[PDB]
Amino acid sequence: TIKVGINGFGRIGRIVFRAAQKRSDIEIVAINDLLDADYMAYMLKYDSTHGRFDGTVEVKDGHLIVNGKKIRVTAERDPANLKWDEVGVDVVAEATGLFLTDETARKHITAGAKKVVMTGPSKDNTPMFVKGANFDKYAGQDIVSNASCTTNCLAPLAKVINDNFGIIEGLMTTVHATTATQKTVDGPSHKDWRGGRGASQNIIPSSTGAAKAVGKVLPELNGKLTGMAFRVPTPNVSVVDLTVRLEKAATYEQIKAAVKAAAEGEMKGVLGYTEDDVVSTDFNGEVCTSVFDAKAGIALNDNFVKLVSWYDNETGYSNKVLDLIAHISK
Amino acid sequence: TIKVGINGFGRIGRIVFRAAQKRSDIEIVAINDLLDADYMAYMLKYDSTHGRFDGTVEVKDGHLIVNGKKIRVTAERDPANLKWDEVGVDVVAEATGLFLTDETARKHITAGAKKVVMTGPSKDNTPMFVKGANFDKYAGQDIVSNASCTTNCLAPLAKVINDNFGIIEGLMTTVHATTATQKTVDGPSHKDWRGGRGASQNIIPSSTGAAKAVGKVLPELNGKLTGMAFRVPTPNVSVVDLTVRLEKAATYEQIKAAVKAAAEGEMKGVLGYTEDDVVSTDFNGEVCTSVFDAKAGIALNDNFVKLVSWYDNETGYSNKVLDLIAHISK
Repeated sequence: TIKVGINGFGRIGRIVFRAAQKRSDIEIVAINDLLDADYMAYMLKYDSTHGRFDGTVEVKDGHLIVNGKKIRVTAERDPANLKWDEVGVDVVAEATGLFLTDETARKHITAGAKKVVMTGPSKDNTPMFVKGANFDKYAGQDIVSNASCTTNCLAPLAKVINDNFGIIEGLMTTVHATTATQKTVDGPSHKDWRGGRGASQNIIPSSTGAAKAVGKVLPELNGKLTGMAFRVPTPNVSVVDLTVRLEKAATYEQIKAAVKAAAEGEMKGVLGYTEDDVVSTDFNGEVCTSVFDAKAGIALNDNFVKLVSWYDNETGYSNKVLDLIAHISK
Repeated sequence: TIKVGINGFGRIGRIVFRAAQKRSDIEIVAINDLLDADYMAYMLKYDSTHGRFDGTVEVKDGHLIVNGKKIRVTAERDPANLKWDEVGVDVVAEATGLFLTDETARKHITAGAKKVVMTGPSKDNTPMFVKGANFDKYAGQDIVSNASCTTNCLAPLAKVINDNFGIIEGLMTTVHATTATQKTVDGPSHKDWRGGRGASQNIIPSSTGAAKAVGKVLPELNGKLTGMAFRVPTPNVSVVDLTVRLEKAATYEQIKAAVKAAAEGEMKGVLGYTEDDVVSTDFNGEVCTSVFDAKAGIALNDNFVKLVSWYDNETGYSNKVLDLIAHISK
């Protein structure tokens, strides 16, 4: 199995840790964060969004024992001190959102680590990989990025719609759930004023680089996409609203049939399809990084349409983070 | 097994149906309400609070096929027409809220059923029974009420404390979650002006017969308790705050010990005990109708203390609704 050491036990670090327990190829052997071992166990035991941990966890010797296995608990501010090799960490899940550049992220490899996977879009040119889109483009790089939860939702569906009718151009909107970066009441958000406003009281316009980033994972789409976000008061689960102009004419019945196909075949597990009357909570715990909502989407005509696809911005992304870890290791 | 027929597919009815599945002594055979089998299936398949139905459901000739078994569906306004014997129903779960009296519930019997269990406090003298409080007081009555969620949470804890230190008197407050009777925005509520104001916008003071009802379920407490509610903006899970005066002085440490005793002792399954830093969501899906929160309680002195216990007003209550069906079938 692959030895993984997570850096940052936030929303992502914790959900990837939970999802890893159900896999046979991966082993989490260490956690680093400025969290006491007993606090780390509490944050893992109870989750407001996903329920109590389906497993056992105990504190011992300053470390944790989860489901019978010992996990190294550290509190290193400087990653280049983590001595990952000592527990045998193969790939480090860089989930602090703080070291999204090769220079910073490499401090992990300097620290006895083999490879590192950013759990967020890189700030430098570090390559991002989205499952169902550009995984087969991996070139043995030791540092990569799993992109963002949104790109993980857009790229897959974009690819299918593109390869089938050609996307002339498109504008994406993501009605996204509240995240740890926001405030409970109007607070300071220097780099983004709207972002510091009361999260539960507002619909907050926000900017995302996920539409553009898709032109990076699916080069054929370079320059054909851009968009924005609206942060709304929900704790988890978001949705993309993709407005596209189609090269090849196509009826809505045809667009569905092609998404469903990719869903049942080539894209199985990454892209999903449904014709039920779903709402956001119906996707809390969703592993498919992109679920196409047939009845929600609408077409003005055969070359201009709006498509809707759901995504548990926590669960899906967290699983695909693990798939990329497996991937670059294989 | 015991044959159950649900009347009213609302929150209590739908969660009763669900919990009923993992049982064995009971079997749901029919469901009545004013919805189409396909709408009934949809409501059952997706729950915003408890997740997707863990099983199989589809429609077969205007009926439902859940987990492979056929569930009789009907949409009758008059209970006396349900012809419950055609499906050999033993007990009826009266979950409409419209038939909490003898002459209204009895219609079920007149329809071919054996006994009825109101899933709410009776409007008349019909006997209420709460697990862990007065089940042994059951005397073959054919129509009974399971009281309410709040009563099912308070009665068990009240009994233990009284039985142990003697309650001279107490006042209770339940910080309760929003329910189907409330409004999304300020709306009509002819018999309760506050209960009509936007649920998600306010902390809404409200009346509860709970406390007093404990005086009926636990006759030794008649006139010793009373209380109110504060409806807050959460979708499920409530908590009782009980301020009481004790006869025999007792330290918290001792109150803890006595409750933990009942917990694994006589009250197992009904009364729970935890010393963890829990919040409401951690009990979403809780079966025990009263989980004592050790750390949250406060004592001014050995004869004046405030005790808090959690309860999932949907899940816990519903489970006990089935426990009383089995009980009254002995």
